[PDB]
Amino acid sequence: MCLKLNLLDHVFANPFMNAAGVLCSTEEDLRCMTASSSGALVSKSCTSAPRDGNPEPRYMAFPLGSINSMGLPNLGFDFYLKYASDLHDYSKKPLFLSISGLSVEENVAMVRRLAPVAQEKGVLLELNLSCPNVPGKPQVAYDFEAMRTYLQQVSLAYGLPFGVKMPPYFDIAHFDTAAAVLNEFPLVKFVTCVNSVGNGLVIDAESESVVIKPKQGFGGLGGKYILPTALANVNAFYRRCPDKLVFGCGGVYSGEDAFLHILAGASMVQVGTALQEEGPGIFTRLEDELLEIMARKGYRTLEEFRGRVKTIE
Amino acid sequence: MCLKLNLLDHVFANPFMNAAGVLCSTEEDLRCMTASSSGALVSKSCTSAPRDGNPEPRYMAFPLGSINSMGLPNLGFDFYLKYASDLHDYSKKPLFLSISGLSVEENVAMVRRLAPVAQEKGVLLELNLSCPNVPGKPQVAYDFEAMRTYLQQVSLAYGLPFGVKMPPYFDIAHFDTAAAVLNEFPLVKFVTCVNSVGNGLVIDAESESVVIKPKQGFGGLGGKYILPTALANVNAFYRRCPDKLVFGCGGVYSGEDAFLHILAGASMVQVGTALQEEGPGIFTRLEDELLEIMARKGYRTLEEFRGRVKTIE
Ligand SMILES: Cc1cc2nc3c(=O)[nH]c(=O)nc-3n(C[C@H](O)[C@H](O)[C@H](O)COP(=O)(O)O)c2cc1C
Ligand SMILES: Cc1cc2nc3c(=O)[nH]c(=O)nc-3n(C[C@H](O)[C@H](O)[C@H](O)COP(=O)(O)O)c2cc1C
Ligand SMILES: O=C(O)c1[nH]c(=O)[nH]c(=O)c1CCc1ccccc1CO
Ligand SMILES: O=C(O)c1[nH]c(=O)[nH]c(=O)c1CCc1ccccc1CO
Repeated sequence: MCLKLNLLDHVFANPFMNAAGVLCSTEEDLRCMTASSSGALVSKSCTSAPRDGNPEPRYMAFPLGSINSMGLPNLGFDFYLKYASDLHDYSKKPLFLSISGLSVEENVAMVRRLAPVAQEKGVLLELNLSCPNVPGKPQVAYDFEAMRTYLQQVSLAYGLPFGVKMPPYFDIAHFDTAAAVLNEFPLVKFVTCVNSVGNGLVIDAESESVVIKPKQGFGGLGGKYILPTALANVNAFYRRCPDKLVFGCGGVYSGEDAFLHILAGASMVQVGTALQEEGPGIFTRLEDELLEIMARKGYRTLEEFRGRVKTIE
Repeated sequence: MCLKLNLLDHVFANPFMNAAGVLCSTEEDLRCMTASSSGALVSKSCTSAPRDGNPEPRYMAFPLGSINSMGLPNLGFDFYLKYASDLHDYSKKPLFLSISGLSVEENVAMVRRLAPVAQEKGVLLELNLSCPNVPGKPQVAYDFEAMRTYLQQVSLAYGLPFGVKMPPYFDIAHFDTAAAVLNEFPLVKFVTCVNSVGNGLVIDAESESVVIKPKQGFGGLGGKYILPTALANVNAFYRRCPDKLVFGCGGVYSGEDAFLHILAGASMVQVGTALQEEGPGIFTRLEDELLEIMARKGYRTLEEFRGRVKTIE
C-alpha cells in the first residue's frame, strides 16, 4: 500500500502539504515544513516588497475552524526566491512558491525572475488569484476579465507549467465560466481549490465583539466550516478541467477528510487551519489515517480511487 | 420579561420564525407552524403552478448541518394565496408568503394577485431572489442588473412594502453593490440574510458516494457550517441599509446563536436546518435560551443590543 505520487515531473512521498500562508513565512517555518513528514511544502504568498500585514489580532481559531484577515504579511519575493534557489533541500521534498502581487505587472515581474530558478531547481509556481484587484472591485478570481488578463500575462512572462490557487465559487454558472477561463491556458497545469471562504464574521457572545481587528471583524474562513464547499470546488474543477490536476484544500483534519478530497478528484491535499492548530506532527497522523482507510477498503494506491466519487442513479 | 416586538406594522410575540422551505409546504405544515411558539411563519417559496421538485434523496442532515437540492417542490401559488386569504389565523401570529417564480413575468403575475390580499389581511411578501435566471447567467441575486430589473418590476406591480431573501456574498465589493441595488427600492423594507450557501458537496466515506441524488450531489448548505457567513451578511446589510430591517437566517441552533444574529443587526431570526432536525419544539427552547442570556447580561429589550456588535478599535 502506498501514498506515492508522481506529477508535474516530480515525485511526492505522499499527497500532503501545508496550505499557503500556514507554517511557511520565514526560513524557520520552511525548514520546519521541510523536516516534517509532508510530501511537499508551499511558501507564503509573496509580494515584491516585504509587508507587515494587518494589525493584530488577525487570526483566530475555534472548534469549527478559523477566521483570518492577515493582510499578506510576508518577507518579500527576494527572500522566497533565495530560499528556492539556495536554501531548500530538494532531496527531501518538492517546493512550491506562491505569489500574490497587487497588480498584473508585479506578478509579471516576479515570474520573470522565478523562471530560471524553476528551470534549474524545479521549484513550482502557485499563482494566488485571490490577490486584490483595484480596490472596490472583487478579488481577481471573482472578476473573470481580470483573471484572464492575469493568466495571459503570466503565461507569456513565465513560459513554464504553473498552477493557480482559486477561491471557492457557489453558483454552477461560475464554475462553468471559471473553468472555461482556466482551460484557455495550457501552462496552467494544476488548480488548487480552495482558498478561504471570504468575508465571514465570527462574534464572541460573552464580549459581544468581533474576534479579529481588521475589516471590522470580517475575514476568510477555514476549517470544518468549509469542507463541503471545498469538496464541491475540487470536484467541479476535476470534472471541467480534464487536462489539468486539481489540488484539494479546505477542511482537512483527518485522513478521512483527505480521502474525501481524493475521491472528489484531488492529487495533492493541503492542510491549513488544522496544521496551524496541531502543528507539523499532523502529517504523520494524516498519513497513518489515510493508509488505514485504504487498507480497510483494499486500495493499494491513490489512483485507484482518485476522482471515483459515486453519484446516485 | 418577554421578547414581544413590533415591525412592519405588525406585532410579534418573539423574533423567531421558520426559514422558508422548512415546515411550511402543506396546510398541515402551516397549521403546525401556527400552533408553535414561533413569533411568525413563512410559507414555502412558490411558483404559479405546482411542482414536484427533484428526485429523492434531496435533503440530508449531519452533525454540522444540511445539504439540499429540493427543486422547489410546492403546492403552487393558488394554494398559498388561499392559505393567506382564507385559512391562516392572523390572531395567532403574522404570516409571510414567499414567492420564487422562474421569470420576472411570473413573479409580477403572482404579486399582482397577492397585493389585494396583503391589503385586506396583512400577509407580508418575501421575494426569494435565489431564483433561476436566463441562460448562462447565475442566480438572479448574483446578476446585479437582473436583480435591479426584478425589483423594479415587482415594486411597480405590487406597490406595497415587501422583503427580499438573499443568498450569501463573499466579497466586500459585492456587499457594496448589492446593498446599493436594494437601497434603490423604497418598498423593500426587509432583507433576509441568508439563503443556503450554494453548491456544496457532501461525500460519505464508507459508501464513497454523494448523499443527494440531484445535481450529482451538489446542493445548498445550511446549519453550523454557515453561521459566520450568515452573521457577516446580516451585519454587512445592517450597516449598508440603515432604512431597512435585516432578518437573520443561517446556523441558528441555540438562543446564543440567535443572540449573535441580533447583535449583528437582525430583527427577526429564522431557523431552517435546526427546525427541520428538532421540530417545532425548538421555538420554546430558543426563546428560553435567549431570555436567559439577556437576563445574565442585564438586557431587558432586544433594542438594547440589536446591531451593537463591537469592533476592535
Ligand atoms: C493564517 C492564514 C494565512 C493564509 N494565507 C494565505 C496565503 O498567503 N496564500 C494563499 O493562497 N492562501 C492563504 N490562506 C488560505 C489557506 O491556504 C487555505 O486555502 C484556507 O485556510 C483553507 O484551508 P483550511 O480549511 O485547511 O484552513 C491562509 C490561511 C490562513 C488561515
Ligand atoms: C429543505 C430546505 C428547503 C428550503 N427551501 C427554501 C425556499 O423554498 N425558499 C427559500 O427562501 N429558502 C429555502 N431554503 C433555505 C432556508 O430558508 C435557509 O435560508 C437556509 O437553510 C439557511 O438557514 P439554516 O442554516 O437555518 O438552515 C431551504 C432550506 C432547506 C434546508
Ligand atoms: O494574507 C491574507 O489575509 C490571506 N488570507 C487567506 O485566507 N488567503 C489569502 O489568499 C490571503 C492573501 C490575500 C492577499 C493577497 C495579496 C495581497 C493582500 C491579500 C490580503 O487580502
Ligand atoms: O427548493 C430548493 O432547492 C431551495 N433550496 C434552498 O436551500 N434555497 C432555495 O431558495 C430553494 C429554492 C430555489 C429555487 C427557486 C426558484 C425555482 C427553483 C429553485 C430550485 O433550484
